[PDB]
Amino acid sequence: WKSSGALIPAIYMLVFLLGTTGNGLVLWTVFRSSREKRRSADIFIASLAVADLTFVVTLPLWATYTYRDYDWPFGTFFCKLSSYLIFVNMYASVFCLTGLSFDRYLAIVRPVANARLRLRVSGAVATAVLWVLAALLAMPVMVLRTTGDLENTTKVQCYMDYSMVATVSSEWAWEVGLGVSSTTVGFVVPFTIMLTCYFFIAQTIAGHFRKRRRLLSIIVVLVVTFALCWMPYHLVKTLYMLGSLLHWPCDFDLFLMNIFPYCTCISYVNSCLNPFLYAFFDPRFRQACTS
Amino acid sequence: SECEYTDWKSSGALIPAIYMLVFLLGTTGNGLVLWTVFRSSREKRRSADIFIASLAVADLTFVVTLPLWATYTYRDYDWPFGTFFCKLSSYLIFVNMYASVFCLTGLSFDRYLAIVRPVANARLRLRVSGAVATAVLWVLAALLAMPVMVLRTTGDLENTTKVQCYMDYSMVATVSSEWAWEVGLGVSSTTVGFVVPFTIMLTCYFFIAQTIAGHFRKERIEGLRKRRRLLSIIVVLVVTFALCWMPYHLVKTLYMLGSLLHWPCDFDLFLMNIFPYCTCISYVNSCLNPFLYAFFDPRFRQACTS
Ligand SMILES: CC(C)CCC[C@@H](C)[C@H]1CC[C@H]2[C@@H]3CC=C4C[C@@H](O)CC[C@]4(C)[C@H]3CC[C@]12C
Ligand SMILES: CC(C)CCC[C@@H](C)[C@H]1CC[C@H]2[C@@H]3CC=C4C[C@@H](O)CC[C@]4(C)[C@H]3CC[C@]12C
Repeated sequence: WKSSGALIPAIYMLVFLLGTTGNGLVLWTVFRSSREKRRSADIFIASLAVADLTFVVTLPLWATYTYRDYDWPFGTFFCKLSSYLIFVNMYASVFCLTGLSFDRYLAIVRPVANARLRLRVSGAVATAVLWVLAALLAMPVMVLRTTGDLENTTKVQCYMDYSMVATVSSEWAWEVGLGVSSTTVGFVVPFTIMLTCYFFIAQTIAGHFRKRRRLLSIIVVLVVTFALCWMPYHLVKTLYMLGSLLHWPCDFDLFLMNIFPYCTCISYVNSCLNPFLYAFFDPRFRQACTS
Repeated sequence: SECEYTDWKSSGALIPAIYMLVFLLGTTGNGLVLWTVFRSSREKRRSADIFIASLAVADLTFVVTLPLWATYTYRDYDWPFGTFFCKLSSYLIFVNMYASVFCLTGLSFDRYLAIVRPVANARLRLRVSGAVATAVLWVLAALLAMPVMVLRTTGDLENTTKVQCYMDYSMVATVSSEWAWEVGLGVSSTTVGFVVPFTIMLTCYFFIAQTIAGHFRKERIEGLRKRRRLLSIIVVLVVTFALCWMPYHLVKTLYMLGSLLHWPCDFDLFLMNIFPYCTCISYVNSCLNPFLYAFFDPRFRQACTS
């Protein structure tokens, strides 16, 4: 329903412009700051911004893909690269948010052991392992993503081919396994660990009941926005798989199919909303704007 | 008729291999030289340094598109990346050429106002700022390369399945007058990419050389490194840019000229056979600059030690 014309391409283009500008500005803010002033959360913020930027560079290609009634003229390599960068964005962003939340748990709840942990492991090592893990986890996308003229309508569609590793019979198993693993690694387990960190933070903060509140408020706003922007996508995707497995009504399946593009759109919009969230809450980002 | 048989002997994978090698070396070296120039203090950052950074950025923007050209050459000249990337890659080649020659001209003129007349250097710095100069040259390069972006198209010429990233002059001229547009674009590109910039560079260098010979009234090999360093590195950069791009411009101009004067067929075949290698050297220049920086001007070498 609601073919919507060019709403999705227009929103993709808008997110491209605003995400590029805002993420560049936030990178300028974080790198222009002194290394002495450079806080632990700054490296995670920078990595989050880099992930968003690497996604929004490919966003114009997705806008063109949508505008052309799903025809991909950029070839196989850029199909693989764009899908891979999408999943790298998702994984690295949720991992950076997890790192920020764990840092807040270390500081607010029990800073003494936080000092020892900071002595053992530096932030740069954490960022390195985070990015290599994200790249490794998104590798299946790059290996399996391909370019094909499905339905013999002279339209090229950038789709994941599971015939490279699985036959026709086990293609459903491979697709469901990859989807469930992607959900568990990008939403479920990171949200579980972040919720545990936030729960102990909430208990210790009941005991405490502004300096900690600055960082906690901005990070919780970031995490809640990430939740509201990615929960629709994971929910619709997992629900579609469970509907295929358990034979849910076809009306609900049609509803999920028609709402999937919009959920993907909001998941993409998160990248552009991150800088305005920094501007509204973080006083340093406002300082950079004035300075 | 008699000529136009083939392109000498098959290069195999030599052109794609050199393209990939230049991609790797140019990316690494240009990134490292950008790190060197940017890590240096802004107060310490010399006037030549910002032109150096612009040169490195142009080289980087070209070498990022270089893998696509390597893939294009590997698949017997078949372009699978689309018309947008054809336009972007060709436009970035021309932006690289123009910006590099303009930065070299700016470096040469900076050395001119440094050695020939130290007095007017401050006045000319006051009149035009360095950052303003780089912004002007970059917008000039973008505008001059815009015809490349507009006129590029991907098409399945010769009725084969191959897709060639080529220049379509039909959108701006008729078939009969396509030659006029092609010759005009080529001659203008040569004039504002090699001829005029090298003319002003040679004039500045001639007066620079006369001013230095004023001190070198007698034959003295080598020079006082303290003042020599920048001039030496800029001269080697200019000489290597000449040696890497002059073959390309020379073959291009000779082919366009023989389109009228009708050179002998064998010579036209020779030019056609040699064109890919001239393009290859012109592309090598981009990665070549960092190793030159690692040999002269101990800035770059000490940066590695630090
Ligand atoms: C449309 C399709 C067929 C085009 C295929 C293009 C292929 C051959 C090209 C495009 C860009 C290339 C990559 C560009 C950059 C890198 C990173 C470098 O550290 C190793 C090589 C590697 C990984 C290249 C491998 C080959 C590559 C993937
Ligand atoms: C193969 C063909 C059909 C694809 C064409 C894609 C077109 C519509 C897309 C691809 C990338 C896009 C560009 C990406 C970035 C910028 C910079 C921005 O400041 C102005 C718009 C501009 C210049 C876009 C214009 C539209 C654009 C060129």
